[PDB]
Parts: sequence; structure tokens; C-alpha cells
Amino acid sequence: SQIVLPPHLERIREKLAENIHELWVMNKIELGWQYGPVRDDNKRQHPCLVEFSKLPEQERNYNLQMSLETLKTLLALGCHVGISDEHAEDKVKKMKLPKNYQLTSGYKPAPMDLSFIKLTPSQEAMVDKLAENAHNVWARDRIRQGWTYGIQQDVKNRRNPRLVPYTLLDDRTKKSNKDSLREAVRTLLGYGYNLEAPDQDHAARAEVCSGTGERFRIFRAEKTYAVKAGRWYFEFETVTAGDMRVGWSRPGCQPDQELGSDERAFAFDGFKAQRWHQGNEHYGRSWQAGDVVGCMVDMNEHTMMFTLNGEILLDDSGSELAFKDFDVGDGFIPVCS
Ligand SMILES: Nc1ncnc2c1ncn2[C@@H]1O[C@H](COP(=O)(O)OP(=O)(O)OP(=O)(O)O)[C@@H](O)[C@H]1O
Ligand SMILES: COc1ccc2c(c1)CN(Cc1ccc(C(=O)O)cc1)CCS2
Repeated sequence: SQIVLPPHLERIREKLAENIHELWVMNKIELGWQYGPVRDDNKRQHPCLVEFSKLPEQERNYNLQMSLETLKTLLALGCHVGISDEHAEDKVKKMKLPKNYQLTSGYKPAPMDLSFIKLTPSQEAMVDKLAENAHNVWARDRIRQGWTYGIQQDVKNRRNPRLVPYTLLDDRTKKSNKDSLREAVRTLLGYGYNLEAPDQDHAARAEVCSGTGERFRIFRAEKTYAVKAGRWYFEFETVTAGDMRVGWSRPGCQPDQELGSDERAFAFDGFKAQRWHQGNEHYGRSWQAGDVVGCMVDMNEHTMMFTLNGEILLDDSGSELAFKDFDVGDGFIPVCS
């Protein structure tokens, strides 16, 4: 609603509407649809493919309004549009088409050639965005209808399995809508209107989003199994590669606080390659899927060391000790976050 129409698009909008309408009757003839008097899908002969004048003026207006909304959403996409030159409209080349491919209309709908016209990756990305929004407005119209999703298509029960996000939509519709959208935006370029898109933005979730406010879960051995002397080894296999920590915690570790943030636990975050105890340092490399990190503690001279896939992880210095010295205290137990 907030979108205002610039004067160039304003006085070119009717030509856009009619040319894309003719372009659609070209898409129809390419798909094999032929022109007829009456609206009956079985007979494949409809007045829809004939020129807009013989088209029902209701559908013709509804198509033009649909394009007004589509170009307004294009402008809402943050993409600026600039007319190239007046001569790009003064000379309007138009491929000739075979009579079987060509409509009864004398002048060929086919605008300046798609070979000459070029599509950038950003332009294709905004084509995808526009296809997304068109399906959204198609769906909201259905919700106003009261149609609700159904795996089986139903008209009496108004259950369309096409009421899913465009990401999960079936290929055939995605292709047909994409074709009309991208040939439309290519006609936009061929009219000299250059669509300079906004810069692509990068954002990272970093596992902030979570079901339930809880950010992480800690699994540990029982307190009674604490080891106060000897040399011990246990493995941790990482099915994924994310915010995961493994190491040894005291029987006083808190299940709400992250490992290594306090003095209770000594952990290794392979995600950021950091050893964690009362802070973070740099230690080791980053793991991948199906990586086995073995944690080893020798409580005799108070050392702890980690081996990712067998090789010994190292800090910035060549030392193999993740934590050089620590008090025995009340023992250590295997712990993971
Ligand atoms: N003959 C046409 N002329 C113009 N645009 C059309 C035409 N057919 C389809 N469209 C466009 O493509 C969309 C396809 O909607 P369509 O009515 O085919 O969906 P549907 O799944 O059959 O709907 P419902 O859920 O009500 O059964 C329309 O919203 C419109 O934008
Ligand atoms: C530019 O505007 C138009 C004008 C005409 C047509 C399309 C888009 C493309 N679309 C594709 C499509 C197919 C199935 C569904 C559906 O059943 O959900 C929705 C859209 C309708 C077929 S011709």
C-alpha cells in the first residue's frame, strides 16, 4: 500500500500489461494451448489465448491489476528501477514467430530477444523473492476463500495441497510461475528499465533460536563415579558439527551454566577451537560430522589432553596439555554440553 508508482512505470504500465498478456498467450501456445470460443478445459479451446479485446475484459483488467501489484511489490523489494533511454522505446524490436506458434494477432508478442536480454544472479534472486510473494498473495486469497491445506486436492472441502510455502511447492507450478515471472522481468529489462538490486545481506543465527528457552543440555556421568587418581580415557563422537563441548566436570558443576565459563568444568569447544575453563583460549582444530574426540585425564601429575580423530590437539604453543595443572579437589567426571 505504501508503494507509490514512478511516472515512467506509470505511463508504461499499460504496454507492460498488454505485452505480458500476449506473452502469456505465447506461453499457452508453447504448452500446446489453442484458441477457442468457450471456457472448457477439456476441449482445450479458450478465448483466454485470443487477444485481450476478445478476452473477457474482467480477466484482462484483473491481470493488469495483478501486474500493477506485482510491479509495486517489485518496487517494494528495495530494488531501484531506472529507465535507460527513450530510444529503447522508440525502437521496439519484436521477433517473428511461426504461424503455429504465433497467435491470430498480427503483431508478434515476442519482445526484444531473450538472448540479447541478460539475467544477473541478483535479478534471479529477486525473481525468486517475487515468486515467493506471488504465492503468498495467492495463498492469502485462498485463506480469505477459507480454503485450507489438504494432501488431496478438494474443491468442495476447499483443501488445496498447494497451500504450502513456495519452498515446499510442487515443481510444476513453481516452474510455470517462475517462467511467467522471469519472462516478465526480462521484458522489464528489454524495455530499458534496469533493476539495480540492493546489496545482499548476510545474517547468522549461531544457534540462538531454540525450542523452549533452554539453550543447551549437559550430559554427565554420575557423581559417585568421580575419579581422583589414575589415567582415564573416554570417547565422544560428534554426529553433527555445532556448539558442542566435551571434557571433565567436578561434582559441583551447574546444569544451567555453560561448560568452562566457571571453574567447575574443563571442556573443549571444537566449534570455535577453544579450550574452556574460567574463560576461553585457542586450542586445536574444528571437528566435522562423525568426528571422535577422545578426552584423557591423568590425575597423577594433573594433565588433561584431547585427541581429535587420533591426532593430539595442540594450542598455539607446541604443548599437548590442554590444562597444565589443576587441583585434584573432589574428582572429575565425564561431561558434555
Ligand atoms: N487464466 C488466468 N489468467 C490470469 N492469471 C491466471 C490465470 N490462471 C491462473 N492465473 C494466475 O495464477 C494463479 C493460479 O491460481 P489458480 O486459480 O490456478 O489456483 P487453484 O489452486 O486452482 O485455486 P483454489 O485453491 O481456489 O482451487 C492465480 O492466482 C493468478 O495469479
Ligand atoms: C503472470 O501471472 C500469471 C498468469 C497466468 C498464469 C500464471 C501466472 C502461472 N500460474 C501457475 C500456477 C499453477 C498452479 C497454481 C495452483 O494451482 O496453485 C498456481 C499457479 C497459473 C497458470 S497461467
